[PDB]
Amino acid sequence: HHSKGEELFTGVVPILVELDGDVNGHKFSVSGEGEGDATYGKLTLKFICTTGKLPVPWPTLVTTFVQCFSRYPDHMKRHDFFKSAMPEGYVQERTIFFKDDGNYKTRAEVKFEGDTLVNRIELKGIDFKDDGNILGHKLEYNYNEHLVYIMADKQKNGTKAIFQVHHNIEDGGVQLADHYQQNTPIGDGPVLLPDNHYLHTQSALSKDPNEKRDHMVLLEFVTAAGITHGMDELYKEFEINLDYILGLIFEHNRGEMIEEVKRLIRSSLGNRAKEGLVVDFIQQTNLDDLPDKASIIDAFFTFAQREQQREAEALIKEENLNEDAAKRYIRTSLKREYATENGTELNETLPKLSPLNPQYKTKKQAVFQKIVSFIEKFKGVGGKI
Amino acid sequence: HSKGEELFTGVVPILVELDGDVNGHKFSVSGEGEGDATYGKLTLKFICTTGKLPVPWPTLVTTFVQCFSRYPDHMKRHDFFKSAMPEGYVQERTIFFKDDGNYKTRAEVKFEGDTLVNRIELKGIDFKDDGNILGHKLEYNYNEHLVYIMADKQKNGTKAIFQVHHNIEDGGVQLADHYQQNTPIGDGPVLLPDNHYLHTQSALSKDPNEKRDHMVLLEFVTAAGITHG
Repeated sequence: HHSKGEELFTGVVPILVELDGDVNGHKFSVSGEGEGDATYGKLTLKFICTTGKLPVPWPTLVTTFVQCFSRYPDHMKRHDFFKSAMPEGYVQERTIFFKDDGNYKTRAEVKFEGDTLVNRIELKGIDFKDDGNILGHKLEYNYNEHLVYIMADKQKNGTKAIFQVHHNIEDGGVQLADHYQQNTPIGDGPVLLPDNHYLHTQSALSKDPNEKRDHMVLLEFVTAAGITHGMDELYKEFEINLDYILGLIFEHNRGEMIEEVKRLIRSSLGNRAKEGLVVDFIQQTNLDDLPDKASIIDAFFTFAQREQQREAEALIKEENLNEDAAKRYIRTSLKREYATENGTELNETLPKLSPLNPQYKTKKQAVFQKIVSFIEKFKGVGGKI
Repeated sequence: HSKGEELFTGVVPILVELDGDVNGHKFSVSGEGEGDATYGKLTLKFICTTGKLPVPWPTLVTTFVQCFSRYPDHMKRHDFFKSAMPEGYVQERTIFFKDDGNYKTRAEVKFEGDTLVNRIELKGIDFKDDGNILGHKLEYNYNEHLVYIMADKQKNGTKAIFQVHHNIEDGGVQLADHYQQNTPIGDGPVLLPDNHYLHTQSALSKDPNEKRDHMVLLEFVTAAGITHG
């Protein structure tokens, strides 16, 4: 763990959201509840407008209605400010400029009140136009994905963020919402000050069909990334996580290695299918020989690559694939990181007979299904086949 | 889905020519390299042929070929960029630098023989002399961004709106809001997309043997935002 606050989010945590708002004098209240699971960057929240009709559209309020619930992958966990401020919490303030229209100004405390995470918000909006997209209710009931760019702010001992939301307008076009954001600790305890990075967020809006009131059901996933710049290759979160995990293998000096690989691989996402591969690697190499962090990485990819060839050679015989076609198809799939039933590359692998009757599926299906499984396991390993 | 798609199955060489005028400061830039739409990968080297580049290099990255985007199979229906090929498209932008001037750009993106060519006239006005642009205050670096694409039915093409964050050296951010239009040069049928975006990752560097003012760009562009058939 990087902070004591991090431990409070290892499981499912209940959430309350309370918002009082005022937009061009139209007052309103909103109550919200549900939960979040930071291991999966997941949020489920339901919001009711307790005062009747909401005078602004629901989507414009999503951002304002708990980033302590982002999924920081293991290799970046030292940059999770939001969790490190818990339980005392943090103050989150924002101005939100709707282009060609008014702005919201929001102040919130986000903190544990008991074993619940509470977000209490004051919202003042001004200078909105009556025929505008906000007060005129012209925004689609939907939501785009965004990158939330986060920078440290040493002076306030917390963070800044800047990002631009796209609210799709009904009948076409986009209404932009530039967010400026400040997050300051409530307490005086040690916090984690991040390097520049971002949060990748996805959100989906729905209606509860048994809810007579004005409301929004929200489902949202948030993953942190973008901690590294100047990359020679496409970001692949799971490749970076796997390197990191192997990192922990050099620095665990001196049977308990096999329980920590298992443990970290299992609460991480994306490399679950590589557990057996890494565990084999530990049980089959004198790790005291390999000197540093870069050399155990090279030792595992050389070994993962031998296993890659063995398992390709093995599947090819088990299903009696035409060798050349299979090796082309498999190579392409490894480079592209998925296998496709499209084209004719798959069909070219398929023989007239095979050793095993697929009982319940076609030949194509059986061969496809065994290869997708192989690709999942070895995506990223590299090497020749 | 489109006949233009067939032209992008392999490595395609690229030429980039730009003429630039920012606050009366003129400049030319030549660029070359390749694009593999299979991996969404671009490799490009840019040289200022006129001497010193009078704006920072990062500010020109977006201006310097989204037809090389990796569209996943279930999204190829939405790849306008390739569908307009080989006759190609016009790509127009305004890029608004916050608390500073704007660039306006007009470019033809098209095949010439076996080569994908991007030809750009760029004009910039109202820049501050000790602004982040003319004062060369921007980091030599780049952040990932999403590029939000929308159809434009009337102009038989697409629009895009997105915001680039240029890190100011020694603290803060200079934003750059991009408004973009893409229209086919040809009369042929093209593909009109449902809303989606392009995730764009860029790395900037220097060739150690080039003496001229220059930029090496390694970039990956992947389409996303739709998850069904």
